[PDB]
Amino acid sequence: MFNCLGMSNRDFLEGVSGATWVDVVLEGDSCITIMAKDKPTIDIKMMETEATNLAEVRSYCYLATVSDVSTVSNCPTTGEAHNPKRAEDTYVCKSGVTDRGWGNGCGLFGKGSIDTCANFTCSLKAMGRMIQPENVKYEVGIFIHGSTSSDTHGNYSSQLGASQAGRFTITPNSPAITVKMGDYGEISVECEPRNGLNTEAYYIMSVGTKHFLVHREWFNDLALPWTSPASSNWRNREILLEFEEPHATKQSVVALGSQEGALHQALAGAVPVSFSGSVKLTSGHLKCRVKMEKLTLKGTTYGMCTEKFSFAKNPADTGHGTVVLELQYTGSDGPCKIPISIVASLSDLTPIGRMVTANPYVASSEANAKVLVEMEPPFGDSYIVVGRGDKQINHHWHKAGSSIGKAHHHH
Amino acid sequence: MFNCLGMSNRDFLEGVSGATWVDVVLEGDSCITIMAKDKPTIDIKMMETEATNLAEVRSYCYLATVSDVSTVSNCPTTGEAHNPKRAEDTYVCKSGVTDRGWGNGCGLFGKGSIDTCANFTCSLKAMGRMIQPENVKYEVGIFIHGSTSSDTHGNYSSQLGASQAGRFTITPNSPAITVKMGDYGEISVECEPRNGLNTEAYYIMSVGTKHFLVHREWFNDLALPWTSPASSNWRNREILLEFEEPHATKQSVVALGSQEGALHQALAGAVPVSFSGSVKLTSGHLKCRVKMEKLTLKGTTYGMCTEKFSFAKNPADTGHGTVVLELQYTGSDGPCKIPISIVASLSDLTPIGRMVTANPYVASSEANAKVLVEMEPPFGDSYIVVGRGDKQINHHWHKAGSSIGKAHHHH
Repeated sequence: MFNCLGMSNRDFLEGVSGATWVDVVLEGDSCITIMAKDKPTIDIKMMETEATNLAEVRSYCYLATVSDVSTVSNCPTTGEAHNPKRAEDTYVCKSGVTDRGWGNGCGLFGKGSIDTCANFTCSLKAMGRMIQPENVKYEVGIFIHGSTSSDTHGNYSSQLGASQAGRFTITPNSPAITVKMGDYGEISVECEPRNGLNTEAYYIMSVGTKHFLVHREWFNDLALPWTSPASSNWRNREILLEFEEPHATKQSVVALGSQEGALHQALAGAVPVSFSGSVKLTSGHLKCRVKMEKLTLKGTTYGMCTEKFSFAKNPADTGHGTVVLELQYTGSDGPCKIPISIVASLSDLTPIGRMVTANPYVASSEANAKVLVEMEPPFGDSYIVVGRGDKQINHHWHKAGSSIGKAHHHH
Repeated sequence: MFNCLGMSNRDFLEGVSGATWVDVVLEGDSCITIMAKDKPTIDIKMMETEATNLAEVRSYCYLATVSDVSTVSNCPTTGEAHNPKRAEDTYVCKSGVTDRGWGNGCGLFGKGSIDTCANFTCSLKAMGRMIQPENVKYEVGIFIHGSTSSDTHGNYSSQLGASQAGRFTITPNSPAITVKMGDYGEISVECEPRNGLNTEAYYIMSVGTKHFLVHREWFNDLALPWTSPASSNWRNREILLEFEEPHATKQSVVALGSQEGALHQALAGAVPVSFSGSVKLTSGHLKCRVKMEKLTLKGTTYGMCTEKFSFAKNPADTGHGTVVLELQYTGSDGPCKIPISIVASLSDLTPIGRMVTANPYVASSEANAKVLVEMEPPFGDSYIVVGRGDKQINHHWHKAGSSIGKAHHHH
């Protein structure tokens, strides 16, 4: 979707009289319709958020195995013990003093030395990757409620071609942007990413079959053996190793148990992510100020359409307290403004309610044009009326509800 | 090998005065010579460890492919979507709600339903098998250092026939055993398998061309799709599947990437094994207590041999600080005890050193018998002397080393 219509995850905001900005929250899967006095209605929504060229920060080991454990030992006065496995970098080595005597095969009594080494291999590891702010693009779609039909309204190519839709990019570095709006002037947008979209606060951690957005502080403080992205030999290998109390000529080295369970429990709350090479960020939101003082209706204005209309599609409930319909216009006098309104009584034509599709018009000079119109009728019974006199058509509508005030369940 | 001689992987233990047991570690490829006061010297070693009738525990999938992905979709009020592929068990199916409207071909606006299915096939799997304790035999060989020759010493048939060798089985269920020792009384042996021989701690995992001894806890916690040995349809197939965000009438289903690399890295430390139908366990060891209070020299004792000896084989270094030789006896007065000793000087015949082949004797009544003798000479110069007076033969020996104490490199 590049527009608000048809979406269930949709909100409506008002640009009230005199307001020069509207504050919005843009989620990955939602859409905002903004209606404002003497301005075209506009939709704004997040289209996509992608981050390219993730860089490794560090990898941690959460299950180690030990192998090839050996101890070199020397009786007192016979020199210090050195384990030759000290040459091989995958071995962790530990020097020690031992009590020696006749009983343990040494002629003299006193301190002997030992040097025990053991081969370190990581069984299970988790990688952390980071996102550079210069490699993040937040794609935002804008739609202007100009003339559309049921066929053209959700067609991006058609809307882009009528200068009624477009796509702009917001970045962590360039969070402000002025977007031209065809014949409607321009808007200015400034956003701040929050939660899952504030990539400065997180790393992507790959564990097992999954990838997770994880808080940087927690990842950095993980007390596990680790490797740098370059020069990969495990550091702090001693965590997960237990050098047991040594005997005179031998020493046992055992791996600690797996920390995988503790890891999974740490990741239970975290948002899973997919394909960390060009990751798609779904969670979180942008907090944006849409400045609209230069958003304007079109300088070229029209007269009213004079010929007759019919309902090409009868009013339908959108689920949002609004109704949408499609008119077909017989006249060839376009472009022209559509004489459509909502009234309480066919005997009293005072307009009530509100048009979502503000200033509806036929765009085409050709006959039989189709125009979609979305409107908010009042609570109770009303009539959608198009035209006047003996060209008038109308359709009754009933909207459930009251003005007392809606309960909400915000998430 | 059923005996210690000729092996490089050999250790010597002492049954000291008053000790009623000796504690030993039996590895798959090593041998222990035990010398003890007023007892025959004995060898003890692991002969084989085999496990029969392994049973499958579970199999895991570490690379899945998806195929025949399809979605059935329904507009609002038109009923719930059901995918008929829900009948076929190899399909994973996922129900969903979608936003519907004119734009996506539905007359009414509201929630439509979808039902997407996809065929699951495992590309690469690993099987885990378990060993019942009742199907494990640890075979242990015992040799008594009775009279032998260079020809008979390593001949099992000859040694079994002289009641100087035998083979007994230790099992996880029956880890204790009393073994008769011919005319030497008996010993009692009790063992505990450790590491690679403690089959209660492991499963055999078949991956690719290889089989590995793997820790049970790690295998059981593997978060991959799995099948029971019976009723084989994959469970937890959803791991390795990604149902992508659905469009109105379509939904993409993709397999996750292979977990083979993570698997190989998990198996890098593990001990490889061969032929898991009757697997041979090589790695690990038995920790055994050899009780020897009823081990005894033979009740039938001999006088000294009176006739002359010659060296059929000159003393040879075994590599263990011991020397082995072969005498040939001219006399027909056997069986008789051999008058052999180690001395510092031919002018002073005080015995020094130690006989590995304790109480050497000629077993045969026939002439020209050959008797192997292994002995530990002191550091420095010494003489091996056989016989007395003008029947005396001797051979000088030099042993490098000192009594200060040997450095060791235990593994």
